[PDB]
Amino acid sequence: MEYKVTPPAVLREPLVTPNKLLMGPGPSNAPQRVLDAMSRPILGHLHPETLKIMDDIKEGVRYLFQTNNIATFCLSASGHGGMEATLCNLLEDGDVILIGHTGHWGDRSADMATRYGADVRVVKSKVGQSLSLDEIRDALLIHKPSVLFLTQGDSSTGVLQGLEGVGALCHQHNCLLIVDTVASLGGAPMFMDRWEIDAMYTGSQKVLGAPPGITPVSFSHRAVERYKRRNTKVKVYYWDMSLVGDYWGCFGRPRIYHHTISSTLLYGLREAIAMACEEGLPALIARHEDCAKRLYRGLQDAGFELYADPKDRLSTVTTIKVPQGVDWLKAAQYAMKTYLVEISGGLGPTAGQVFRIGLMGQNATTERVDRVLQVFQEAVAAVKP
Amino acid sequence: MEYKVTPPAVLREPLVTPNKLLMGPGPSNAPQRVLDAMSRPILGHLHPETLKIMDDIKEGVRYLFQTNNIATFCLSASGHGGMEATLCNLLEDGDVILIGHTGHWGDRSADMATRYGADVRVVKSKVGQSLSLDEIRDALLIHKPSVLFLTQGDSSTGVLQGLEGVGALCHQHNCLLIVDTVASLGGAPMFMDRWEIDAMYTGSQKVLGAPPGITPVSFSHRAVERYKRRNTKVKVYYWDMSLVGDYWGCFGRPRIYHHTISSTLLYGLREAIAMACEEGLPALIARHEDCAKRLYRGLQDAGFELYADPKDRLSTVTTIKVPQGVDWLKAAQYAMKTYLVEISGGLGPTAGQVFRIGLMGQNATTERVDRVLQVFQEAVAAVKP
Repeated sequence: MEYKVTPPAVLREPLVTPNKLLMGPGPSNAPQRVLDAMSRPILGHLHPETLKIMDDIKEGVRYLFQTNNIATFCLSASGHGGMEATLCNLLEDGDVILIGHTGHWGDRSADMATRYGADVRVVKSKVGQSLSLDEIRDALLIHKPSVLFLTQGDSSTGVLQGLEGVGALCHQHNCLLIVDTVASLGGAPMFMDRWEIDAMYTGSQKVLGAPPGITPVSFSHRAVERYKRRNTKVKVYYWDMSLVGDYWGCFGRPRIYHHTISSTLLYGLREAIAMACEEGLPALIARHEDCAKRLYRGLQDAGFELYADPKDRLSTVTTIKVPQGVDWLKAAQYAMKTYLVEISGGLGPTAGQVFRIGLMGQNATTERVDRVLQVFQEAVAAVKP
Repeated sequence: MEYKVTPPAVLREPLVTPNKLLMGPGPSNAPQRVLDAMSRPILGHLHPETLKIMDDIKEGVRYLFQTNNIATFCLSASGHGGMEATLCNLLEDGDVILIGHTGHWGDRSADMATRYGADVRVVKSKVGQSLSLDEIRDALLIHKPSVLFLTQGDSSTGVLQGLEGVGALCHQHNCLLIVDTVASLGGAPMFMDRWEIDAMYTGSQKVLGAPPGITPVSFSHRAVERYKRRNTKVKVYYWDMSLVGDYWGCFGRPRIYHHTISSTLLYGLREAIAMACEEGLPALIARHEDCAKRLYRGLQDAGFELYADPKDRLSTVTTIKVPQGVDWLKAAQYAMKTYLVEISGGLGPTAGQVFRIGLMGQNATTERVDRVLQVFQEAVAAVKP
């Protein structure tokens, strides 16, 4: 019996995972409590104890999102999967969607919407700015979409998009409002129901500090009604709102087999969410806002120039212009080799033009602000002509 | 300023995760080494230490699969994600796909294929049997598909589908062969390249005993060529072979950002794959076959009746007919309440018809076989007249 491929020598070496200060825009450092929880034994996907953990997670995301939506659950996918499922469920071929573009995430949602067969329209912000309510209204009137997509915290540009009045306006025009809060939840106000948002998701690895790979989502009654009026099945079984909602106990129905949830990731997320709910939103958001303000002061004292408009800044991700003369990638490598601290470059329209420093979860403390300020400064000084 | 939803009391309680013997068809009990590795700190999704782990995983999957395919990687999704991606990438609207149905997985693959816009044909095995080559050949001739989908180990019926000569036959007729090995890999022979299989995936949580949620996949040169002649983009960015392949270092292009992989699931999977590679395929699969043989002798001696034809049995999942007068659910509950041991009912077409005992990874040992034999018999005797 002949085996042309042999057992890899590489796998006889130990697994190596250096412990780093992750001060890029994500993932953030997991609290030790969430790491310890991910050593717990595996559970069956339909076991009562798993379902209880899932039930507890739902309450926690409703608190974090500030929603009472019955269709609140998590997707067994990284944060992109929230963008996929939201678009996949709420679009049919030819539907017109308006993308509010405030950075990379406008490009990515436009791409997915087009892959799903929608008629994609885009309104773009001014550079380093959010979209105004006027700009949103004007584009809505022009395009008459059935879905408007906005990113609350665009992590490529470090920009926080204001949301008040936008859901109400959409609903004057038979439009659903989808909002990405992956980078913004916990670091800026969010009230899903109050702001009349129809679909929303965040990530597990940003402010929460859970492992990447499971993503909380919620759909309003209006979004559920849209799903119910579809003429065809959603294109992906794996994302189908009704089926994963049933698995997560949301609607009238028996819990059945949809897929095997990762109980490991459930454990870390549940613990991450319990930590956040224990701090509470007012203190959690104020802590990130206050660390950002400390960072701005340190950066601006040192002669650095910030990318985003001062009125439009996202506390969790700070974009900073790469100074004339500096190789951003060399600066990044210097900080990592010398200190095991991560500083990042840009994303999409800001690739090569900015650094991005994340202040998220475990990392949004005055001590870690000071540490990243110190090492960012040295790394740039070390590579500058 | 007003929080209508209050921090949940439920999340103030300890997280509880009982340590059970998972002798259902998955997940299986994780080795302590995999649980330990999942407390390791998170890493950046594009850090060299993360890419190294991915590179090492690729080598281990090529070993396990027996393939040299360059397009080998893992999807950030549970096992259904392998089915989704394999179908998403290799099908365009109207493509004829033939599903070889040997149980539930035939229904699920037909469902996804139809959702993706394909023209779906089905050829169904005899009850509790695999498809014969002649049955496959006849169906190929009737339908002239461009893809054939088989499930090597159908865990709903406990049936192992024979694959020798089928990829060769498909290729004589201008057809790709996709194979699900989620339940069979490590428990039955598999030689991806030797058997001329064009796309294949397995699960992390079955024989491997990693956490659920990341799924090894591979695509042959012919599959890659099919992808390249598409005239439409694949519907889901999250599953796009060429983009996840680039993130995984497969095609000679720069690694870029596609999505944040889960560090935690990489660590558990890496370690589970290293362990399986250490044991080696000959010994791994013989161990699962020998344990199944012991289980069969124990079951039949006790007067139980096996569901799958004796020539078509899958070692890792044994379907046993529910005896007349036994409430299978009640029996399952008795075993869990008294011993914290999981035994399962059926799935799709075998629902209400069978118990399923999984012998996978850590649980394919003579000791655990003896344990499940003992608890199963006791559970059944407890609820029977």
